[PDB]
Amino acid sequence: IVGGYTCGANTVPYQVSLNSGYHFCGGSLINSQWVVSAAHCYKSGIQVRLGEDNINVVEGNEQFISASKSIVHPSYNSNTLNNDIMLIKLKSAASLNSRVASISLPTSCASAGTQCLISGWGNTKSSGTSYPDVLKCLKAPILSDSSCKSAYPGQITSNMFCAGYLEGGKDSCQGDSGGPVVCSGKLQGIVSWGSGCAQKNKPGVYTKVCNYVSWIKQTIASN
Ligand SMILES: NCc1ccccc1
Ligand SMILES: [Ca+2]
Repeated sequence: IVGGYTCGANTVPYQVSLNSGYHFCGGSLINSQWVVSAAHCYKSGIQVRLGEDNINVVEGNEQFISASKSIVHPSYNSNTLNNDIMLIKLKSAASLNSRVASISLPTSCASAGTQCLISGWGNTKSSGTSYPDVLKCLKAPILSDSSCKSAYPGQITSNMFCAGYLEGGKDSCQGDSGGPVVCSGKLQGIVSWGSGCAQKNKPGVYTKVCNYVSWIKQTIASN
């Protein structure tokens, strides 16, 4: 997260870190047994880390649970990032309390102009590299469909939305990939792609979670 703020320990209790020997992507806990992340975050050997604030220090609220199954969306295209969503099943159910909790799936899609909360352990620099230890947050508005399409002509599908700031300075970044965009208490987006981080006229692009609720529900009912 570039241009954001320190969230506060365990204030984003649905945020997870995906770990393969090191943090590499975010995700969102949606059920005691399931995490939603980006399909571009797929890899074998994922450990899900719940209840994290500092990802480099054991602070006392963590649950580390190995993935038992990963399910990349059937129509994921890694070239365009269309359908950039994946479900991860946990080997055992997370224990739910204040510091670890699920986030609700949306009923309706989110509105242009709504201020959402984006969070993660990704790079904090637009130019150069610095990776934080504690969870960072950014309040960012959903941009209009026409603005989003102007920023990425020919590339925005109905399964994507932009959020952020055209002036630059405030954005998600590498390492935030797969993490949540929460609007009005619902998971509306997944950190997906863009062009760099916090550059002028290149806002973040997010998987539009409302289009996937039927697939998520059916998949969790059968796996
Ligand atoms: N600045 C949007 C973004 C986030 C994660 C990865 C690539 C691009
Ligand atoms: Ca920790």
